[PDB]
Amino acid sequence: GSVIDPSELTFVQEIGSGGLVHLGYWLNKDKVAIKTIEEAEVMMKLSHPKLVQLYGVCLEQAPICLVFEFMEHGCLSDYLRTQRGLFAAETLLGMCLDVCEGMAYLEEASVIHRDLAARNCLVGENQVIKVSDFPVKWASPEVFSFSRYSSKSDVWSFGVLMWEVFSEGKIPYERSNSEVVEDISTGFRLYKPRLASTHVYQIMNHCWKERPEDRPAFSRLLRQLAAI
Ligand SMILES: Cc1cc(Nc2nn(C3CCOCC3)c(=O)c3cc(CN4CCN(C)CC4)ccc23)[nH]n1
Repeated sequence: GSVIDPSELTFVQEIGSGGLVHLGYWLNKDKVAIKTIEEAEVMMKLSHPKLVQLYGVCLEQAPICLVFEFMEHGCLSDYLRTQRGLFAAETLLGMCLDVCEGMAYLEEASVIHRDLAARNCLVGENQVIKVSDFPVKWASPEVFSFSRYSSKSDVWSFGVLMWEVFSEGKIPYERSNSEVVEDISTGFRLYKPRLASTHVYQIMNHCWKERPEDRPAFSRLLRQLAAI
């Protein structure tokens, strides 16, 4: 079921902190990411090729850990920055499309990410991007002011992620939390990255409408991104 026996796992090496994350092996054969600290039951039901898959929970261990799909190229944020200068626009679009497909699935499943950013996406084989772990610089106005989350607040975050992707891992509003709040509150928006076309930038700006009701749903964004 949802439970992985501790003897089925091998801890190989720490690969980073989220807390602690290890590269491991599952049944001595398969690479997995082991994340040590009923929501988990919901999480396992969330199966999509553009979502990092939760394979199971190891309960008979302290502290308990979660066993995930292993993504060999690490965080999208890191990968964009290290590979900066090597990206064609078409590849960057594909990365946004990947994320949008994962997010459309979550939207349809009534799951709000709440912290969508390039740092929370992972890079796999053939440069596939998957959404993981389902922060004012990614927050919509209604979130940072009133904690009003929805798939539409995730859409705002996705617009910022699009910007991260097309700017090859630049830090958005590279300003304090108070200053970003006051920038966004007054109508300021991230300027267009060089590699983003006029068309891509209008999609971005549609994600950044002040009102959640004026932002497109991920279902609509997916049609728009696929139509390019
Ligand atoms: C859940 C989950 C996490 C993963 N893999 C990796 N996660 N993280 C962080 C993800 C967020 O939590 C902290 C760990 C890394 O940092 C990382 C780093 C590498 C190695 N890099 C990339 C390839 N370069 C050539 C060398 C350096 C490989 C895999 C990963 N799969 N599933």
